[PDB]
Order: sequence, then C-alpha cells, then structure tokens
Amino acid sequence: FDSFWFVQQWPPAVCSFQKSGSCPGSGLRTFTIHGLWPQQSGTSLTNCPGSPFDITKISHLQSQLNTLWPNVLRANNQQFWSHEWTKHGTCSESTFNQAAYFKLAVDMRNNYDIIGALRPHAAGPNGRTKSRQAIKGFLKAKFGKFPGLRCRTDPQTKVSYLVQVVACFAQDGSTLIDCTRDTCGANFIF
Ligand SMILES: O=c1ccn([C@@H]2O[C@H](CO)[C@@H](O)[C@H]2OP(=O)(O)O)c(=O)[nH]1
Repeated sequence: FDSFWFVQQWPPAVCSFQKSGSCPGSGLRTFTIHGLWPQQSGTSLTNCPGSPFDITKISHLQSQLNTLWPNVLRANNQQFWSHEWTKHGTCSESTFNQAAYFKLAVDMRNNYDIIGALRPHAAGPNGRTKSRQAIKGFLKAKFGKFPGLRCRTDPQTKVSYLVQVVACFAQDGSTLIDCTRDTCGANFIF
C-alpha cells in the first residue's frame, strides 16, 4: 500500500437513506469512524489474505471503539470491526498488526475533529446547503491538506447529502496528504 483513506461518516445522514427499519445512527450527532482503508495506485486494497479478527488483541480499546467506531446501521459493533479488519485491515498487516491498526484509527479520529474545525466559521451541520469548495477550504486551513468529500443522492428528492469525509495519509499512517477524489458535486446538504 502507498497511502490510507481514513473515512469518517455522519450518522444522521447515513441513516436518512434507510427508509425502512431501525438505524442506531439516527440518534448520533458527531462524526464516527467508518474505516481505515489502505490504498494502492489510486484504488482501495481489499480482502487481502491475513490473520483472522481477534477481539482479545484490542480488548484495551473497547471503550474508545464503542464510542468512536459504533455500527450505525445495526446494533452489533464487534461485527462491524471484524468486517473492517477482514476487508481492509489485512491489507496493511505487513506493517500494522491488528492492535496497531485499530489504535491508529482511534488516534486519527481524536486528531481530526471535523465539526470542531467547521463550527467557528459558521459551517457546522444545520440541514442547509453548503459549498464543496468552502468545506474543503475550512478543513485544509485547519489540518493543512485537502480532505475528500463523499455524498449520496436521495432517490426520492434527488438532493445530494454529505455522508462521509476522508482524510488522506501517507503510508506511515501519520503524515497527512491531499486527497484527490470527491463524490460530491459543487453543493450539498449538511
Ligand atoms: O456503520 C456502518 C457503516 C457501513 N456498514 C457497511 O454496510 C454493510 C451492511 O451489511 C456492511 O457490510 C458494511 O459494508 P462496507 O461499506 O465495507 O462495505 C456497516 O455495517 N455499518
């Protein structure tokens, strides 16, 4: 791998697309971790053969993980962590063992407070239209590099909503670099 995509999701928006059934994310008001995805030549590396998920290796992080990395779609946090490890984490296991991988995601979340970086500039979430350039600009000013913005379009109204924010890191997992791909248009609701 040559870099990482640290992906955070906005729970209310994610769950807004679940028009049927329960969705725990509907009641959260902060960005939470979706995943830490190793990258290679502009694409995500997935399903690499590696070690099976072992909860005992991250037992010391259970408090932080239940708070910062909850499953927002269903009430089963461990299943989500196991899925993320098997699908993404194994691809960077040559340098980051399971414990280090989850610790890395936690440290990244604690050091990349999106709402805190937007609130002062009147760019916090309020269900109104935001500019892609403005949001990327505020985050670049605070963190030093451009983030990636990901959006989803509502099937009924065709309105675009911000659902995830990506912070791009070099292969060392600590050096921030500019992201280069957005799925958001010029404007979206946030
Ligand atoms: O909080 C969350 C956010 C996303 N997911 C993803 O959706 C699929 C549900 O079975 C899960 O497989 C997982 O897929 P991922 O996008 O890699 O594919 C959750 O389960 N919980």
